[PDB]
Amino acid sequence: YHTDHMVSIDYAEGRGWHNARVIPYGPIELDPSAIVLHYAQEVFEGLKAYRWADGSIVSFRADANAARLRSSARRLAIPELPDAVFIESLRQLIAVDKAWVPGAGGEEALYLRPFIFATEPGLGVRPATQYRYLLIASPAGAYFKGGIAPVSVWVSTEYVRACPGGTGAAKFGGNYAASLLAQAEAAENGCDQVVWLDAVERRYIEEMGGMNIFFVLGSGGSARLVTPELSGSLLPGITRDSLLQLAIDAGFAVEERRIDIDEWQKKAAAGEITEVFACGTAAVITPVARVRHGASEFRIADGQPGEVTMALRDTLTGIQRGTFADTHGWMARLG
Amino acid sequence: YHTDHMVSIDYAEGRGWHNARVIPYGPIELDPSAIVLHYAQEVFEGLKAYRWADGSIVSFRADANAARLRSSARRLAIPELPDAVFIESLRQLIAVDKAWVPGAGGEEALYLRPFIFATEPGLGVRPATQYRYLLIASPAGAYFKGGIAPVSVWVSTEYVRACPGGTGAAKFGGNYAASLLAQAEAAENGCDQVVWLDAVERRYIEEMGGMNIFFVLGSGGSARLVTPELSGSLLPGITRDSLLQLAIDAGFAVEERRIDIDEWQKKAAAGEITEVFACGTAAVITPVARVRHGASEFRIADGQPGEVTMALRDTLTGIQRGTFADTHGWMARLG
Ligand SMILES: Cc1ncc(COP(=O)(O)O)c(CN)c1O
Ligand SMILES: Cc1ncc(COP(=O)(O)O)c(CN)c1O
Repeated sequence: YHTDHMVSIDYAEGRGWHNARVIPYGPIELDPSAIVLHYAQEVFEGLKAYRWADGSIVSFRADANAARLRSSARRLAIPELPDAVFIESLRQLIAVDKAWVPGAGGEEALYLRPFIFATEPGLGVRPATQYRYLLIASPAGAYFKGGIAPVSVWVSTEYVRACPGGTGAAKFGGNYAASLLAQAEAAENGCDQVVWLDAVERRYIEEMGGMNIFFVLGSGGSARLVTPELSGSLLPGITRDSLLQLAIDAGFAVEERRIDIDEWQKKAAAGEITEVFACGTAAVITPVARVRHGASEFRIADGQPGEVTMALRDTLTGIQRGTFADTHGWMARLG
Repeated sequence: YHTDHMVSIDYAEGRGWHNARVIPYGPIELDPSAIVLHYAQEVFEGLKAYRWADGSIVSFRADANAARLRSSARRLAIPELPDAVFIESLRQLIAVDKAWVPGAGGEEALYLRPFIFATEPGLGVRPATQYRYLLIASPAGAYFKGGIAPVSVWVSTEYVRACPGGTGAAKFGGNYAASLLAQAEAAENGCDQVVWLDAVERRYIEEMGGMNIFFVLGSGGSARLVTPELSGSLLPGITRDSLLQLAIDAGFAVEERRIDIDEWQKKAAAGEITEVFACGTAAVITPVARVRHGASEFRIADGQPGEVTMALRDTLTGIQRGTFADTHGWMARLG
């Protein structure tokens, strides 16, 4: 379900990033020895364009995505795409394909996929000197259920997604490749998603396969938010950073610290952990109802979406839809 | 430097691996949303075709490569290419491109690159249901120096290539992507290669960026071989397994165990480690002369190729060239 067009930009070592153009969406060509096809030298991003009540098309923290694509590129030995070029590509695609952006203002938006891959031929294991950047778009958010249906999660004990010193803080295809097998063991146990544990001690909660994770401890004015601190092997999600800000705004104490599977299980059983949710671009916030850790399955509270979870989701979606004021300057005009 | 042709085989879920064909080497097409370009779902192999004095074209342990491509595929949630299909692809390419196989019998051979990548379009993070296998060839081994010029190695202390529970025992593009940055820090220190350390304790020797590593302890009839045991995060190299066999054949004691950087440095200084070499398909055996670990640089013996190193290399290359008998049935006719 792609849109009509795509943006293409080439990299060559003498020229840097050049030949930026908008062209029809269609097949691309690679030499059989193109580095991406052998040594996976690639990085990507994910963000949305939203249609507002007034007809404008907006982005949410697109500057953060621009900068994160550069951070990912750096870790993967890929020449950085300048932020201004990243942002301009978004505007260029929206200019031609804006009719594809869904109506205001519910769960529906246009998902934008900026991505870079090594195109240089040659089987030597080294950073490429030729790359391509593409920007493609896909409508998203239909049949969402208000984004509020709780999920069950499988704790991966046999597989490890990334490790300290590795590529887990980069949005890099290889992290996702590594996760595919565990994702199947999750389904076989009837689970919707996988929670990943740290590589060194195999205990500390990292993130889900495509989302960060938050815990709510206590309730009322006493309610606290805790999320795994940036370990160097989990993704610094933009939704995650936004929700830390909104929690501060709302007067909740927040903690970025290490939290292990034992604490989670123990504190959920004792009722100290009152809610758990996952967060990310696509779903915004997804409540977590139940957890399978080895043989044992445990429920979070009554398995229903939590009050803090749903309050934070209301606020963030409202800002993104232009129905709440944008205190932090997250929203920008794309078209 | 590719040859004239390539073998192509497609995978589709209803059909399995099908439409095997030999076609000219040339650009291939992918949908912009092809899974390989986003989530790096790919695995590969590397082996050689050798021309013998009698005009025959042979492979060395190609059955092991066939089986390893399946092991890698399994870990990456890719449908296995049957061994018979793998082997037949080699014969099919050699049938048309045998003129490309260099002369007998020195360092020169034809490098074969079998590889699989996910082609299914769609941005969902899941295993593809459509793949392509390609087999391409490149002449190799010219200007080798007899393969005996010693290298210097940089011990990666800041970067980690793979970890337990991960993809390090699979020949998977993402492992190589992860290693690119450290490879640059190596050059900046004037080093030829990188030695990788274990993810959990950051001490145990794993392998080089494209080769396994052996240590020779003692000399004469007393000489011992030690190599890192299969940790689950280093590649079970076929050259490595072959050299364990040849050492047994030659009457050397061999150890597959854990060995850390401290032991290496200490025992090399004390003269207990008399030789170090790296091994792999391309170079066979490469002597290691010097090691940079942080600020410190240390030499292995007199920095010259060791006697065990060169004896093992003589034997293995001889078998591969048909000048020594093939006790273990490693050699097979390709053409
Ligand atoms: C592994 C991983 N973790 C977390 C996230 C959440 O990131 P963000 O909030 O920026 O969408 C994503 C989605 N990019 C992800 O793929
Ligand atoms: C990371 C790594 N380790 C070791 C090896 C050696 O493997 P082999 O002997 O099978 O060539 C290779 C080359 N495949 C490699 O890429």
